[PDB]
Amino acid sequence: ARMCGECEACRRTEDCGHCDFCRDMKKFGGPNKIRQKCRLRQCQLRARESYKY
DNA sequence: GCCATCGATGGC
DNA sequence: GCCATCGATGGC
Ligand SMILES: [Zn+2]
Ligand SMILES: [Zn+2]
Repeated sequence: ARMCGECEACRRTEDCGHCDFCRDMKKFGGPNKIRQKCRLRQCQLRARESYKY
């Protein structure tokens, strides 16, 4: 739905740990208030423009 | 029950 | 219409 399953972003399995969305994750100490995927993982086709890197 | 991440929403 | 959230839910 928000994933083509085919782009670089979709195939990627590892969070960058450095974008705002990563910083937000509990995985990375963040408060978990934004709740979105790594920016490098936002599908290049289907994502909200303003989620992309 | 938790996690990953989506759609929704209120403020701007 | 957009952002910064926040409620919701599929998949585990
Ligand atoms: Zn990231
Ligand atoms: Zn994709």
